Amino acid sequence: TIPKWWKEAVFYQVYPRSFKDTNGDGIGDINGIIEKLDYLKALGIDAIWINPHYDSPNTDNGYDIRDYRKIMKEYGTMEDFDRLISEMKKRNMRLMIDVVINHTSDQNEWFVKSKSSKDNPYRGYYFWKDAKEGQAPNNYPSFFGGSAWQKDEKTNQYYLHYFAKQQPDLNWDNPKVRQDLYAMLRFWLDKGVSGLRFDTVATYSKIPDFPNLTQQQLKNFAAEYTKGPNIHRYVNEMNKEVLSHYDIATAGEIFGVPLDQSIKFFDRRRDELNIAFTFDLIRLDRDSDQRWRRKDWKLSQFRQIIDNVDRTAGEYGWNAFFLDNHDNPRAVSHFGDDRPQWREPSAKALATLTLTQRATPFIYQGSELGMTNYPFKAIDEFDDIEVKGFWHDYVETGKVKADEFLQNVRLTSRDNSRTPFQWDGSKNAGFTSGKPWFKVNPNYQEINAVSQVTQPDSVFNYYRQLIKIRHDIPALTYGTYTDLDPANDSVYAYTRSLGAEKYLVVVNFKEQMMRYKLPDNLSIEKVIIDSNSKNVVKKNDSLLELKPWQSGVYKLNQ
Ligand SMILES: OC[C@H]1NC[C@H](O)[C@@H](O)[C@@H]1O
Repeated sequence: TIPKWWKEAVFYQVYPRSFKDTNGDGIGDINGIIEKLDYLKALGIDAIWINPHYDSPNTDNGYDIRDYRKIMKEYGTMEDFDRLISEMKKRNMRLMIDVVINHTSDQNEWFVKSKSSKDNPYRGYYFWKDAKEGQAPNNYPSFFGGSAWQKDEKTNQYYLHYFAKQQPDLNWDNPKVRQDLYAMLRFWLDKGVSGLRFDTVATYSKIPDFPNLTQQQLKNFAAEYTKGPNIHRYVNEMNKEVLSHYDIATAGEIFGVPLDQSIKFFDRRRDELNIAFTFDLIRLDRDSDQRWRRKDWKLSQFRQIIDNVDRTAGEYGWNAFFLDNHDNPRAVSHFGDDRPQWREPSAKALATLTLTQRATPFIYQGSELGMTNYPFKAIDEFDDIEVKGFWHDYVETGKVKADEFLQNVRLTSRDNSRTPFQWDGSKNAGFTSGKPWFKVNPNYQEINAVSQVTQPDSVFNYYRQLIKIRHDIPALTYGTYTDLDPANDSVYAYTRSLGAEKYLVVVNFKEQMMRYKLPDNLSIEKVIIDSNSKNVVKKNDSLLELKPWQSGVYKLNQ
């Protein structure tokens, strides 16, 4: 166990575009983040991870980068960015930025040159291939719909894009590409950035000769794209030439990587990355083939995945833990119950388990308020290119009826987490003086930061209390994680232990009162915190009477 600031820190993720607008154009910006640092400090946040802040045409809201060395026009200036770093440092907060180097915008200078001719010096910065029998090079599908190969009539070849056609993949097999990327990383790291979150880090290495995927592989192509023969060689080379020269925290977004293989990216002995962003938990109820469709899940599955993720990190790796983010539905809607009667208690319950995992917790903007999914009705209400791609592939082809599709994407769309942050009860929830780029959830009159910061029993203040408790108790960061019963579908209970310091965490996932007798002669010394409960717990109790959605943290005897 090696203590590190990034294992003990409580991170907060800010999606700039939807956090706080300060110029009235309806788009959140860097000055807006700066304006709200005192709010985040009050919450108790130690580090902020911001989504892409670089010059971009926004086909994928920042993840299609046109110029890596320029600030996104809508977000502000380089001076604004340096000020954010300064203002955060003054508050002992650290900044983590998003590194998107699997692909660039098709407007990026490198691609503009690459596509201009087969002999351009930059041709090999991307993947260009001839048609196979007048068709795409192979059957690779794109995550955002259709083929991962886009035809360019000028040079009579197709280029590879795992994501949007406007996101051509960089050729990491070209040493010149790697060297230019490392130089770019240094440009940002030398500005004082404390962390890097690597976007789709496991797909940098492409499969030699691009052979077709089998019928089976097509059902989970994401996993096939993480099987490049040089991925670890490249991540480790990046560590040796760049990462190891700074005291930074690096997170790896390893979507598609089988859990068993994830440790190769985060085992500290391997000199690759630091913090694992696994997706086994957050996608537990998602179809792996029709990635927009959801299915029913049970608490036993949820906790069994957590146990597997914990065991996989083991002694040498380290995990992040989050229940939502900008690519997934809101935590309270997904894992809790967002109906008016249960939103606040279930949100507090999820906050309790989040802040007490043996992992670095990441709180997504607005979930500290209990923000919920957005009430989408028609397909034209979505901004997300991913849902549009699924719509084209599944509904426009007649494979799935529009109503069944909408029933599912209302619950799974990334856009559920991209509606503007709900600051107060004023027009557009105080997010902007103009017209928001994406509509504000009508529930902002009931759910907003101003209403909650001064109410001691608010969701915001429950997160604040839990963050302080985590900061105060080492066992809640480093303690061994033990699930008391992986097969229990009603009461989630586990202990966090560091020597003689042992804590119990309990969450009643059912909307009925539950009695829960502790196992193995465990008994309670004292309550640390609890939520949605008026029941009295006393010294030596070994049985808890749990109200619906009740959660709590207890110090155990011995
Ligand atoms: O860059 C492609 C994809 N990578 C993962 C990011 O979280 C998501 O927002 C983005 O669209």
